[PDB]
Amino acid sequence: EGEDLTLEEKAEICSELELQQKYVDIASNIIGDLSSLPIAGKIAGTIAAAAMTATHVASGRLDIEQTLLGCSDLPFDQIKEVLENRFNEIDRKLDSHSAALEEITKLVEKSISVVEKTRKQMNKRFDEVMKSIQDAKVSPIISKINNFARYFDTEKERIRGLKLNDYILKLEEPNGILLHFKESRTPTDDSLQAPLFSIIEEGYAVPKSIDDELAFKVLYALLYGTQTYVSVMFFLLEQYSFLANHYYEKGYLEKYDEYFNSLNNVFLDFKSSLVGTGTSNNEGLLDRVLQVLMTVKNSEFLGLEKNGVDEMLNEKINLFNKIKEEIEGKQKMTLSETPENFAQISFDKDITTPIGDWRDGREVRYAVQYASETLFSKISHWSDPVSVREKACPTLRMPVDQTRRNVLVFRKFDSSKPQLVGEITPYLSNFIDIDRDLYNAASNPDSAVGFKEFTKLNYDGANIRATFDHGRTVFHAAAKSGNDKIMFGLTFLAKSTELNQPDKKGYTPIHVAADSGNAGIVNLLIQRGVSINSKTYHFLQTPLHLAAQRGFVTTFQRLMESPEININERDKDGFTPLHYAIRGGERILEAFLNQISIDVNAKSNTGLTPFHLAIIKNDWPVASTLLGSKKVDINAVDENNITALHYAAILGYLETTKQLINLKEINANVVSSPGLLSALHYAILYKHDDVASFLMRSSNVNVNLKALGGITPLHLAVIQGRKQILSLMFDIGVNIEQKTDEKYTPLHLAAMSKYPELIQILLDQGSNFEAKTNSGATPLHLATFKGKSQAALILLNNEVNWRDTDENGQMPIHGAAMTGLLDVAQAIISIDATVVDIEDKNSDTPLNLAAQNSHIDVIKYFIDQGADINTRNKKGLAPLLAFSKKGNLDMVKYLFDKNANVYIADNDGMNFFYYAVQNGHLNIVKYAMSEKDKFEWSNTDNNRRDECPNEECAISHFAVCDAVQFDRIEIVKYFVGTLGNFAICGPLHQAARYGHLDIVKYLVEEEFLSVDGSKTDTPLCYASENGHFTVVQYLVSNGAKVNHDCGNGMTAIDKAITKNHLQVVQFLAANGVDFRRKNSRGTTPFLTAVAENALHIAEYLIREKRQDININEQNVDKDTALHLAVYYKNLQMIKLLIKYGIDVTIRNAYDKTALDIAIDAKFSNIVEYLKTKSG
Repeated sequence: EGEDLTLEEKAEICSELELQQKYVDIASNIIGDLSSLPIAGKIAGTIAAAAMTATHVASGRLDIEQTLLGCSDLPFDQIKEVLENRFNEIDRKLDSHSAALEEITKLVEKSISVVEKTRKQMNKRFDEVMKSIQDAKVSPIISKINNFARYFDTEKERIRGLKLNDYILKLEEPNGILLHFKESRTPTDDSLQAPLFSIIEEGYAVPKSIDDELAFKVLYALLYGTQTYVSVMFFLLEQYSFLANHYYEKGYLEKYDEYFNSLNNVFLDFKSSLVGTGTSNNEGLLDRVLQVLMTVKNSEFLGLEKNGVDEMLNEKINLFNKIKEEIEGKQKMTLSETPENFAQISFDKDITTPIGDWRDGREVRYAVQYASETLFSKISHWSDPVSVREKACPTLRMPVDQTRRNVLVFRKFDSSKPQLVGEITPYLSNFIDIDRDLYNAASNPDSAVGFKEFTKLNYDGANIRATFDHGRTVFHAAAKSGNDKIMFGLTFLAKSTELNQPDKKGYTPIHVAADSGNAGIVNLLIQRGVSINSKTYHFLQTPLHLAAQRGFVTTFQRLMESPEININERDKDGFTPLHYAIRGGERILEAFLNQISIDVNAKSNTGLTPFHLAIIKNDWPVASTLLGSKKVDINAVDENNITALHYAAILGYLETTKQLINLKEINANVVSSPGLLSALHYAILYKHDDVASFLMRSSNVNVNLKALGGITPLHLAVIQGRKQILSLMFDIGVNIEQKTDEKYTPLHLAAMSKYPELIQILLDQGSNFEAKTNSGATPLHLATFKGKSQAALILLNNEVNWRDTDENGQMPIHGAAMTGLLDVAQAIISIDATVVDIEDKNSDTPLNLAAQNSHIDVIKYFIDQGADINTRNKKGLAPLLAFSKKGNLDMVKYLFDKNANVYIADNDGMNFFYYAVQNGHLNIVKYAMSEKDKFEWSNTDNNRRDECPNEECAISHFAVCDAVQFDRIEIVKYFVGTLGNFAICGPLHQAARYGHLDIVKYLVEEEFLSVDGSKTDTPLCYASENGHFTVVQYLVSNGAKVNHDCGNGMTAIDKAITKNHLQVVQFLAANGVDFRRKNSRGTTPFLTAVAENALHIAEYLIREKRQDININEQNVDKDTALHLAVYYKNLQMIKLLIKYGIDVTIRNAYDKTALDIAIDAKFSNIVEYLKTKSG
């Protein structure tokens, strides 16, 4: 068979928990295909998205082998947790919106992507590097580096999936991960910077020895440490930027300032650590490792000559240069400039101060900042406290900005949270703080006080068109607070453009009014006639969506007097307000169903209906309300034909399944699109025994439904080890002998399942244990093929026959050879000893079959019995011969001590020496020295007599040229050094024919073998036959004989002509080989090319060399190049010779001119061309 196979390895691969996460990983790849997971997870919880992913993966054809090996089963909570992590990551990377984080994230991702990918690729290589270090002097350095890397990536994995609040709490904690990352240490006193500097200081990475393997490992560890240090730098940078912008958007100025300072400090320190402050003292480590790599690259004797070493060091140099250029490109991260605060403050407006935050006994502080849209600015230090007595609104005099930038102003009262109060232009001085007070007045929970404050501030010239909180205006503030009088006054004497102005997130005043459930102002807004079908910029919701989500009934009732309202407005994922009303509850579902124009059976992009979401949510009252509505399609399906009852079955909800079954119009026989799977199939597939048992006892449920591949619920129960399901189905009376399309019996699946204990229960019921598989196999016959030895013993004790025939001639005795189940063989031979040497259709024996699978523990057992040692197959494989290819030197000595035949030849003709030579195993040829007594070096083989050119020939000398055949340097050098009889096969000449540059490179210098050779054949003569470019160029330089021609007048230049080697002719013409020297036959090589009728040669050969070779040469035939083109019917070259100016007036002895050749031989087409040219 094939030595490389993963079918046996698929047992642990499928059952591997890491590959179970790969099943999660492909499930994690589903969120890329379908984007409806998040919003749906907002409606019915995270229980919906994982269910959709599971149904999508399980909707297709069920594979027998994959389901059998066990990784068709996966706990649902494991998928749910990964969806939690992904949703949390997406939400974290979405709430923080700012151009500053946009630029910082773009920079960090384009900086890290490649180094992160290569570090992930080389993680396992470094892991195997860890165990390869044995020296005590260097071991601590690699230990520290590995410990730091493990801490770093474990911490990243732990921190990646947490929620935003948990993210903030974990990042903001005493002795946290960031604190350990700043100075690059760990709680278990592990650091890498000091070892990284120490290893460079002494330089153990230099390859002092010819190999110096430990030096290469140390250099690899140094590279790993450098990449990890860059990665932790960028992780710290991005985390600090995220924290800073989060706390700036929240409104905490002090914490944003401290994170700003920390980010600047860490950036400066890491930059000084990598590139150095002018690299005067080589503080930076990037240039140090760069110079170390340059030195080791320039070193030649120290190098190991390996081709991959050059490529990997080139990649490292390129990557380090790119990252160094990226780091040195920027000289600052944030804007550290500080503005100038107010120069004078007064209280000019006559406003008594029981208003707003202005109270007697309070103090006020002010601060200024540069308004930057691309970088992070810094807030000025807070000014001196100003007491508040009898005056509320102050006036600030601002000096003209030097840089002429707009300045943001912040105000703080006592220890309260700072608030942004406005913006000041470079050319305006008198700034009045009265605009934000109106905004706060409109947000007052009290109505009378808020209205009075609003009127008082508006009477003194307060701007009502100022945005304060991400685009929110006074209209939004009145909408959120619900002030009826303020909203009425704002709507009156106003313009429609203010009432429909969205904020930075797309929320309009009607959106805010509906979100907060303020129906009294929604009525006024509708009466004024504002736009209602507006949508949020990102998530695309209307006020109806928000009202349904929050469950406000009066808001909806006041929203339904709008003539323009549209109930069936959709969203980004196509969900309707009725879909959102499931979270609202019965009080809002009844309000929706009361409306005439409700579309109860609306479908989303995936095809989900409100009934589907209600069933998935496991909330029965909403489903009962929907059933109370008379327009519900119970059997509605989705894009994959998944019914709500299928969802209930696959999520294992017993109560909802019972309630759905009791429905009169329910249909339990609906199936999927590509799988034809019913809900019962899903129940047994996910091993929810209670719901499956309830379904199988239902009258309207068919347990005999059939799907793709001939799959019935009985087969699933048998293969997945559901004992209670099997017992219940036995009680019901399900047919036992049901067969699939490929007709696997249930007993076969029981014998192939991971729970063998089932099969005996089947034996209780009675099954055709002698039934043949579609491939002519019995349960005992095919059991050993998979390799479950433990399940085979219990079947053998039932007195099952040990003699059988199939199309392949295999039996359990044969099947044990491939897997090496010695425990099965511990009883087979004991019962019957007449099986050790037998034959089948393909002429194989267990000795042969076990040999090619390399089972040492089983192969040695058969020699004790006395099996045939020289058995053969149609391919000629033998137990001794197959092991030569593998090269397992450990046990080959066990076979030679059983006085076997000296060699065995296949149909092609070979012995165990050659496959060692063919595959280049140096161990085997060394061992042959100890059997010079057993094996004769001068033995001659007659099987391959025809191959050797003359008489009969020895086996030994072909091994030299066969080593040359696959350019095995190790084998050929042993023959030259240790044997003086290596020149009989002529390695130099054969290597040139087969074009092995390495062999001819090695043999020339130290051996000083003659280039010409001791025979008429020369390496150049044979090299030109096969047209190999590399061999010719090296053999030219040292000097060689090229002018003299080989036998039968077949020279080197003509050899490339016949085979049409364009590249070979290019170089051979540079040497200026004499083309005038005629061959043995008498035809010049220039004329010989036309004899072969080479059309392509005239393009290049003629133009370059013309002075040495005249165009009027003749052969013994005495016909020019035009005559040959006449005979071969090729007009392309006929028109080329005349253009080049050849002579055609010379006549041979045939006394027939060129025109007469085309006339006497009846070539009418070419007569015209020659006549016109001739005068």
